[PDB]
Amino acid sequence: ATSGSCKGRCFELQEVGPPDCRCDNLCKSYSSCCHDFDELCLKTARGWECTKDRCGEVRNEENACHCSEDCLSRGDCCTNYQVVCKGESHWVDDDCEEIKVPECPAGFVRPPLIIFSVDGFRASYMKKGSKVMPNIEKLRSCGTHAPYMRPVYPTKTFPNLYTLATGLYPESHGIVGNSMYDPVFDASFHLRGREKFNHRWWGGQPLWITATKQGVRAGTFFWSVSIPHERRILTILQWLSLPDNERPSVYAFYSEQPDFSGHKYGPFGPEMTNPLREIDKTVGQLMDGLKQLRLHRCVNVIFVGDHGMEDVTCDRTEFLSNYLTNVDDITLVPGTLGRIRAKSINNSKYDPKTIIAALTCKKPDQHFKPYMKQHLPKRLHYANNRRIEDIHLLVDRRWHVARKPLDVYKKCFFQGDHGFDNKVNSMQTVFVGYGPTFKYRTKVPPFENIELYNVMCDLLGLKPAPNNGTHGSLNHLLRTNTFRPTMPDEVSRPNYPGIMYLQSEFDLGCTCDDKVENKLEELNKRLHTKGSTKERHLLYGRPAVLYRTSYDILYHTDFESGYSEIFLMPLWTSYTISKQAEVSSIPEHLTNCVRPDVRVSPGFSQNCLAYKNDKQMSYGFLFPPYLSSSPEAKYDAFLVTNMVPMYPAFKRVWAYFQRVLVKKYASERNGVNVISGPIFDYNYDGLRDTEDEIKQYVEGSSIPVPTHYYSIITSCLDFTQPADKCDGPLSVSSFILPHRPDNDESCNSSEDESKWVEELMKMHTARVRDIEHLTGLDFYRKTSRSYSEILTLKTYLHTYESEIGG
Ligand SMILES: *[C@@H]1O[C@H](CO)[C@@H](O[C@@H]2O[C@H](CO)[C@@H](O[C@@H]3O[C@H](CO[C@H]4O[C@H](CO[C@H]5O[C@H](CO)[C@@H](O)[C@H](O)[C@@H]5O)[C@@H](O)[C@H](O[C@H]5O[C@H](CO)[C@@H](O)[C@H](O)[C@@H]5O[C@H]5O[C@H](CO)[C@@H](O)[C@H](O)[C@@H]5O)[C@@H]4O)[C@@H](O)[C@H](O[C@H]4O[C@H](CO)[C@@H](O)[C@H](O)[C@@H]4O[C@H]4O[C@H](CO)[C@@H](O)[C@H](O)[C@@H]4O)[C@@H]3O)[C@H](O)[C@H]2NC(C)=O)[C@H](O)[C@H]1NC(C)=O
Ligand SMILES: CC(=O)N1CC2(CCN(C(=O)OCc3cc(Cl)cc(Cl)c3)CC2)C1
Ligand SMILES: [Ca+2]
Ligand SMILES: [Cl-]
Ligand SMILES: [Cl-]
Ligand SMILES: [Cl-]
Ligand SMILES: [Zn+2]
Repeated sequence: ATSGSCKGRCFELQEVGPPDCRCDNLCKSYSSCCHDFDELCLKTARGWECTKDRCGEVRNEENACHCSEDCLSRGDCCTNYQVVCKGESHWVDDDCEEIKVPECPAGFVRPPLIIFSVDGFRASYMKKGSKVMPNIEKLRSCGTHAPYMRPVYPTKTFPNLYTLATGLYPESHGIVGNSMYDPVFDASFHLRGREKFNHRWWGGQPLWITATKQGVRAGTFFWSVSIPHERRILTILQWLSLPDNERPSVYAFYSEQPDFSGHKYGPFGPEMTNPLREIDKTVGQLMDGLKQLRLHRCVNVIFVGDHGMEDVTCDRTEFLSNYLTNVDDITLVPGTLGRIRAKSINNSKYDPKTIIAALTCKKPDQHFKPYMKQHLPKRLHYANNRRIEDIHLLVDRRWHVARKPLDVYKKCFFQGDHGFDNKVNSMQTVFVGYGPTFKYRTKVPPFENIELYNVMCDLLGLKPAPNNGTHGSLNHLLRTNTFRPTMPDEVSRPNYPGIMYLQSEFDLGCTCDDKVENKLEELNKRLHTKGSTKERHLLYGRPAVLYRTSYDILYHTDFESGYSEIFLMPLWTSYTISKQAEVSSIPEHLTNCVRPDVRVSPGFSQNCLAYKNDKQMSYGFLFPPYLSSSPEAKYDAFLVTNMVPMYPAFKRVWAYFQRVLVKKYASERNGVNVISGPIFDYNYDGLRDTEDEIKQYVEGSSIPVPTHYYSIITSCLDFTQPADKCDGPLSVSSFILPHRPDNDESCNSSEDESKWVEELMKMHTARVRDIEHLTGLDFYRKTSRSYSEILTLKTYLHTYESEIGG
């Protein structure tokens, strides 16, 4: 029953309970508004601006906004009221002055936060549309800004807004796409439709709930599509005139532009100039209204986008029908990404192995690449949810995938889309912060949108719920912090074992041709097994082990590890390759050489027989023999304690990285420090496995098989100084390579490794923070750098895209 009234209740903040008619900014979407909502709460009379002739008018209540004398007192002047009627200047026309301290009216307990979020606002608009966006450009240059901000995958609207709100990856918050099916529910979820209003889709704790539970009041985040933008601004400004005990501290505004147009005209279509002018106009309204209320040096404002927009046309559609004969057995979630499942789970027929193989490298020009989800690059964090179908298609920028052509012509009207991989430049979006708490005229490096929840909590005095941000990593945006991060404590201390075992105690089936054996180089190799060159091979301290386990630090002339007695292989192996260092080969008599380590018992060692009896599984080394400093030191690289299991297919990638690329990187960057190691993520949750989760061992052994291998490659940002003597900031790139028994992912893998290997490594680029989650290690513990800067460094991603931003 919707028979009450909205008289003096327009946009009430406390949504009331059915049946009783609602007057809040969501009632439209629940068809439950009172009959007089429109009349009272959605006035349009006389438009949204004052003219010289409306000035000092007699308050007429039918007007959408007022230019009457009493209007400041009522809190419902038009945004431009002071300008037109009281000879004031527009906010944009004022010079910008640093806001060193909040300048808040009596009663404001804390600077309010306003989040101005724009759909489809591609990063490069900040430069390319600069001439038509004066307000936005003032915010950007007077406040703090990034050249761009990286969205989450998929680069769709709901996954990204709800990531902004929660600090979580879509796999965790549960909104994993524009549309989705959940099997435990048995239900679907669509942009259109009323199913999406049910609470059970929505995980984590969004900002407005974090605020509420901690005593801070929030304006709504969700606005109804049919409430125009100018009313939404006026509503925020009304709310800001409420009394202290009722007034919210955090507000959001959403724009459907420029996404809406961009889908029609493409990102840079001529029709795109006017949407950008409109957004800007709206921003101007807000800032003018803030200045009327004397809040313009009090409020923190965040101008943030959800995703970008790419050029995409109907004729750049790949059809599953041209790859499969069995197209009726499947369902496709289509578009800029693909997700395939069985059409009927009635069937023990449908087979995912065959589907994938039918979509792998089938046409030279193929504009997509199929994946089981757990083999997606780990940086996408797109797998740990039952709503993510096992089969995924990653689509080339600028293309679509559809099931069949009737699907595209009976179920070209579009020149723009989005949803691609979140490293793609076109998909990048924007960030500006302006206000007392933000820095002044400061550029910051690009960052990921998962990090903002933490900062908005900080801006508000809130303790963040657990999230996927690294709290501290964005402290450099803020003039005044309020959160001071500290390093997690080491949980397991290492053992420093000495020589305890005689070769004859080892029965590992391991042999080496090494018995061609001086007071000079016997003091020498004692210093190298104690830790003399550890100052050049371990540059930033030993990683801390953040869980309970048993492990040994092993020192060597050329490298230091790392060594786990539970997993029987290193957790980490560290080494430095200076610009001048030279590559050698594995001499022939040493090809099959594996040596027992006399610091480590037989029972905590790998054995060579298990590899002999395992026909799928070979082995490799974490510190490469190829980069030995001397023929004598090269014997160190063959220790059984440096060995790890590697599929032959994977050894081709790994040897190329070790033999060619490490040296190339040391050339380009003037020395690199490398840390490499294994990763175990059998349950694809992005988190280090306990031993009882490992699904594969080297046959007949307790030697677990890694899902991935990582490397972190550090040098000096100022590359005129060498890696092992760097005075200031560091530069890093990292990867997490999937440990696969075939190279089906690389369509040119039958060519020389120089044509396909490095391309794979780039696809599987990672943040040091990703590796931390996956290993339970903590890196960069002893540097000269501030911890904040190090957290920034740990969140960096090297993307391999060309010149990007705004
Ligand atoms: C990114 O960030 C996130 C957030 O930090 C990280 O995700 C977190 O990671 C934790 C470890 O994986 C995980 O802990 C689990 O949680 C189980 C219960 O979790 C429920 O409660 C959560 C809390 O909500 C409350 O929060 C505040 C306090 O913070 C309260 O005041 C409020 O009242 C809140 O209600 C809740 O968020 C969580 O939500 C998920 O599940 C819902 C499903 O209905 C979804 O709606 C929602 O979207 C979430 O979905 C994600 O997470 C689930 C897993 O939780 C996952 O399946 C989905 O794919 C999706 O991705 C829950 O409702 C708890 O029971 C777990 O404990 C088991 O294991 C431990 C091992 O030591 C044992 O001690 C324990 O016995 C137990 O085992 C038992 O169960 C086993 C298997 O089930 C069984 O074999 C065994 O025999 C036992 O019976 C464990 O602690 C967090 O829940 C998770 N949080 C979120 C928000 O996802 C994430 O890892 C980060 N990512 C990276 C890459 O770093
Ligand atoms: C169903 C549909 O087509 N649409 C819902 C839609 C997006 C969500 N809307 C919003 O006001 O959102 C503001 C907002 C900001 C931020 Cl930072 C985070 C969230 Cl979760 C929401 C309402 C309009 C577009
Ligand atoms: Ca795991
Ligand atoms: Cl989707
Ligand atoms: Cl191969
Ligand atoms: Cl363990
Ligand atoms: Zn869109």
